[PDB]
Amino acid sequence: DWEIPDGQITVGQRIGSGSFGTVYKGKWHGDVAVKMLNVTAPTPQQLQAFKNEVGVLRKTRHVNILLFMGYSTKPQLAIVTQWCEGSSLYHHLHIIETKFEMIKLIDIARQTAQGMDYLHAKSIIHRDLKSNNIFLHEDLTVKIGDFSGSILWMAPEVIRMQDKNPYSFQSDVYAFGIVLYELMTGQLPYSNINNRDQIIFMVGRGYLSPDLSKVRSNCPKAMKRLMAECLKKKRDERPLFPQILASIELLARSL
Ligand SMILES: CC(C)(C)c1nc(-c2cccc(NS(=O)(=O)c3c(F)cccc3F)c2F)c(-c2ccnc(N)n2)s1
Ligand SMILES: [Cl-]
Repeated sequence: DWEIPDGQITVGQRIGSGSFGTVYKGKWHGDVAVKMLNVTAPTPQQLQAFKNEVGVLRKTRHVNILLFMGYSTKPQLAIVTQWCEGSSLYHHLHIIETKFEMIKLIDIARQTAQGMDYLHAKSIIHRDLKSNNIFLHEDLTVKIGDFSGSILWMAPEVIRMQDKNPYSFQSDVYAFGIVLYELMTGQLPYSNINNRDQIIFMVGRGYLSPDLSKVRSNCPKAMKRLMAECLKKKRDERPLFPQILASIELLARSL
């Protein structure tokens, strides 16, 4: 049903690529983002794999999740989504250095906690959550998307990854903790470790978790506790997003 005829899609300039596909700004009844997959003439085992991915994205309707809009097969395999007018959270924290007040910081965390709560409720695991995947639409509304190398958000257990299935709900919770670290400190974790291979090594064996003493003076005390609980070493000792969301939903009212 969601099959959009291509000729309507005016493909524009290239935005870039990440963990999935190559992204372009486009037009389809207004501004849209167009994610090319670079698959020419799909084999039935690729068309079904494409429809399996579409089937997962189709299952998301939430104001904090990036709005899936359609998909094309001719001339190329592509996914059309809403266009976010703004900049990523990573961009605001480590590129622009935007002066967010604490009210705004906790707000961004709350919207992300709801989107993650929605995703987990629909049994969807992000697997690559990070501040670059938190798009601040109109510098107000969080839009989560972009479902190699980006280890600062990887949990310890994702370093095994050869026995069973290491990506879990708890692994998404850990990545959310790192986003909280960025929000409350203004920095990426492990600022003084100038070599990735040792970060991978340390976090993997577990002798390394971010320094919760870089947090800004006005960081709430419950936020400190929540960060520590999300960044706990063992999978099973991390809180689910229903508890995370509820904890933040109390902090915003106190603030
Ligand atoms: C810079 C980087 C990281 C390469 C980007 N990828 C997308 C992008 C574009 C389209 C889809 C998805 N994510 S997705 O493919 O996994 C997805 C859907 F295709 C549909 C619904 C939800 C969803 F997460 C994206 F991350 C970006 C993007 C998305 C929306 N608006 C803007 N301005 N940029 S940016
Ligand atoms: Cl539908």
